[PDB]
Amino acid sequence: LFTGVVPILVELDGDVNGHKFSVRGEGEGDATNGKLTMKFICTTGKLPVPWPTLVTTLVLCFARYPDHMKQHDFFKSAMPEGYVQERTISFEDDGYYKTRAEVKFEGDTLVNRIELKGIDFKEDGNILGHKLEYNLNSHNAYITADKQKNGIRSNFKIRLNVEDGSVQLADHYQQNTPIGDGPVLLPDNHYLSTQNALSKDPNEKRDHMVLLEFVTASGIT
Repeated sequence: LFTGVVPILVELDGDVNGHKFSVRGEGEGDATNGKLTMKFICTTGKLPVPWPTLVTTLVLCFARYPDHMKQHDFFKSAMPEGYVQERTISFEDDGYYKTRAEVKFEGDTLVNRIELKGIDFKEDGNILGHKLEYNLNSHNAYITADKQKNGIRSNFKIRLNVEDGSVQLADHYQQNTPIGDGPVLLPDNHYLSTQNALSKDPNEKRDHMVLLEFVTASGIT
């Protein structure tokens, strides 16, 4: 199921300050190397928010988990029925992102269907005003188990590059719960390291983003 290359489909429907938009992405994932190759397309015209603010929202089941940490891989253990990924993202001196996604297998394709909602964003801010650089700094995240909520939690921050040279933080509050509320693997505390590369397709005329992502788990010998 995750031994070789798995095709990926991402569907995002959301709106920020009432500005509706949709994003569709296609690609493939390689969990053996924690590698992800995707191409996202804004199917409603121009994206009202910068692409770097949607990378974390747009599939941790493809993260590289070494053998000694296979007993702590919640994302793969919930497959193929899948899990739910809820997030509350708070942007520094700006609005909030509220997302809910379902990551499961629909046939031979790993599907991530998301619903986003941004509340009370400044129309002249860095988000709605498109003042961020086309980059995403590397970051780590602490993963902990939630025996009471029958899932896992994760709180981490992202450093976004502003075009004026400054740095804007985005506090992420993540919660994952298996689809169906069935028996869940409770992992020990560990870390997830991410590396992202954002580029453009020289033949694509629509608003899009090409992404090369590398996710690796660590913290348990």
